[PDB]
Amino acid sequence: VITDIHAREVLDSRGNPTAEAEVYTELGGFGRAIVPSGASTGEHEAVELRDGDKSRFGGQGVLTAVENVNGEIAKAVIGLDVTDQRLIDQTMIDLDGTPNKGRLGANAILSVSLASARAAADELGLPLYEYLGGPNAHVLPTPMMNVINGNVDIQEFMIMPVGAKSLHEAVRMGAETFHTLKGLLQERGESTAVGDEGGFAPNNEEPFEILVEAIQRAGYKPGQDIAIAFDCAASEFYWTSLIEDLVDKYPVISVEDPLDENDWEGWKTFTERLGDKVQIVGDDLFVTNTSYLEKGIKMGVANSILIKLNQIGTLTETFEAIEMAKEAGYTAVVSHRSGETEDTTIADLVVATNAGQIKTGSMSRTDRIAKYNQLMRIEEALGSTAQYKGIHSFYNL
Amino acid sequence: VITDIHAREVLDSRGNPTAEAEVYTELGGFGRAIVPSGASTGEHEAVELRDGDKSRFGGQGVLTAVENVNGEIAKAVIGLDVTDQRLIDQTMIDLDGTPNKGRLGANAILSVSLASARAAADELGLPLYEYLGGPNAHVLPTPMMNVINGGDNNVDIQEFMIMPVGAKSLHEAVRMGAETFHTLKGLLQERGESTAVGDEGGFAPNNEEPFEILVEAIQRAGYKPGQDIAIAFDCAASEFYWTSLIEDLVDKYPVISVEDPLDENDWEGWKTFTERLGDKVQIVGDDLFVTNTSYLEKGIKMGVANSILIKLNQIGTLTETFEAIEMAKEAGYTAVVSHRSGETEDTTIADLVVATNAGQIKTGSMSRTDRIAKYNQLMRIEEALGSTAQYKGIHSFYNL
Ligand SMILES: [Cl-]
Ligand SMILES: [Mg+2]
Ligand SMILES: [Mg+2]
Repeated sequence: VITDIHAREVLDSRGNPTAEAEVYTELGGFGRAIVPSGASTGEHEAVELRDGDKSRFGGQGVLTAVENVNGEIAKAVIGLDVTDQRLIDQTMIDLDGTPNKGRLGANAILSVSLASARAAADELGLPLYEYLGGPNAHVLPTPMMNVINGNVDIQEFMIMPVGAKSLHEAVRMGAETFHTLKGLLQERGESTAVGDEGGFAPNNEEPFEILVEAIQRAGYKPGQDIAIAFDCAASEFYWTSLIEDLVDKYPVISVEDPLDENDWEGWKTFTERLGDKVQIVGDDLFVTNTSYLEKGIKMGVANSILIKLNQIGTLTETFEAIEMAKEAGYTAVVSHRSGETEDTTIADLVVATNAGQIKTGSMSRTDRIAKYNQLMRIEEALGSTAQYKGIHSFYNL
Repeated sequence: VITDIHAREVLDSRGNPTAEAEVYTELGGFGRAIVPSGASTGEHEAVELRDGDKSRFGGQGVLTAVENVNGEIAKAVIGLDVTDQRLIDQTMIDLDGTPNKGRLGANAILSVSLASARAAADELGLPLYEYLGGPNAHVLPTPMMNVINGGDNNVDIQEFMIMPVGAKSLHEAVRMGAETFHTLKGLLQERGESTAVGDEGGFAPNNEEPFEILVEAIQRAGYKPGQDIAIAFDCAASEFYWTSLIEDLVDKYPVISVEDPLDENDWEGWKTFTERLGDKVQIVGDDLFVTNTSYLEKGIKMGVANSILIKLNQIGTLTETFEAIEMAKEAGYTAVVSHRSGETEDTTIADLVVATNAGQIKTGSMSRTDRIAKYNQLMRIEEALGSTAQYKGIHSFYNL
């Protein structure tokens, strides 16, 4: 039984306010969770509640969402069993009463949702991934790391160690390649300062050449050892054949949001042509919402979904999106937001669900690195029972 | 009693390997600590042990330091009482047998040192700052925030910092800093400058200019330069090795602190610098003192500097770090608890700085979780303290 719930305002990796919640149980269980925040939010994402007080953080305060936790949510949830995740989440969903969590705030709700799962794992004496996924939680994710950013139209250029035999090796290959890329950029007189996700933004096809060169320089085989993924996020500058040229030219394994978030017909066309060649990920298209994913499955749109906890607002609804995707033969790529925190929940979440892929940033900034560190702790704990799939994560192909 | 000790190789904020250690106790206490790593390491720092296997992380692995913990250190420390910090640290110091901890590695030793203190706090049911400092741990630090850099441009000085000396709480200090940081960001955006960040979360656009830019950002954020937000800077002069020049910057701008303005081995130069400027500015020894009581003692006797930058991994143990802090205080010197440019998700320095009531912290700009995690922990600590908390701001500077 949950005995107390407390929220506070802390800062994310961009120095912007976000919500942190703590849950206490009768047995002495403790869980603390922090909610990340996007900058390129899709228009159909769950409501992130901001104060709009221009005298605090330019109106980016989350004191209201925090008070919604400390008041209404605390009253509604205290007394529930900490292990009753679905009841806890549905209770908050009903309490809000709006489809997009706009009354209480998705950031208020998710903070409690995650802190509850953590408190439950704590009081059971289980690591988070074991509690969330059960005895067969064992698959470590093949990570796509955002090393080059976009001047440039495409938003994220990623390396993905599909040839690694463990997560540890995947992390080392990524780090070595990142630092090779860093040296490469330094030669060409580019800045080695980093964007929000830890990657570089030097001054659409050029980054593909740069990635291949960096991979080769680090002593790895492009395609076999390290492949390329990218997120167009085309909603920000709103063609299929240009994408397909890139795909056939370069060792690309995944492409995300290659078309606008509301262009359902164009997506279906895209998927028909390229669905056999590459992973096609919907991000702004699906917004971690089962109602949107269901539509795409019926239309044969995409073959993958980017899973973002705060796009939907509860751990339960996130489980439901991941499982719906799996049953449709879609991969579920568990994802960070561009505004991250010291919270590492997504690492445990992706192993718990055996999703097989993660998108949690480049090889710099602790807001990304902490996730990779946790994944390594998880792999160590799993020992011989662990599994890293690499290219075999792509059951959608 | 400590029953188990385990170490592993994890990654820092630059994507470089570092040591993480865990300590388990008989009562079921648990502690986990991670060791930071510097880029501009002073030559007299304790030894950071690296593998040198160029087939792994370009030779930056720390598997040896990790194995040193899992083997030798674990055998020497397991069975010791977890609350016996001084004995635990001395046991490791003697076990290594070398003055610079070059045999086992300072990174191996510090990882266990800090994890022990955490495991002790955990089994006692105490927050870390409470365990480390006792019932009068209550002072939140005035933070100096590295928002502009110069350590690839025409600027020789390494860190350009804002410091909310006019805030009434740490929460306010953090907000003032973040608002100013974001004001600064828009300003660089206006001038066609990049908004990408360096290792510590500050901007690196393309010596006087950063001071003028900082003053402008402070003003645009709606704060008063000097009274509300002052300027501090770290030249790190050693990395590129004058008093009247420095005194021009100090007299021209609302500067409250300057760090390593001279070379790490120029004690005579430092002495005359302090003679000139010691009355109107904080003078911080970083590479000069390397968190080492032997170096600080020499500085104190010669009348060199009036402040020391406190870095745990510069000396290798929590105990020796406590000793540097107390020696500094007793000499009328301030102790600025500090991060390294290579940080982790570990937030020990936040609890350490409150535990010792040091009054100042240097833990980075207002971006990157490697910095922000510390500011978050300080806010958690301030909320916990409640009415018993104290933020000193400009009054942290008892050396002036
Ligand atoms: Cl920086
Ligand atoms: Mg996207
Ligand atoms: Mg320094």
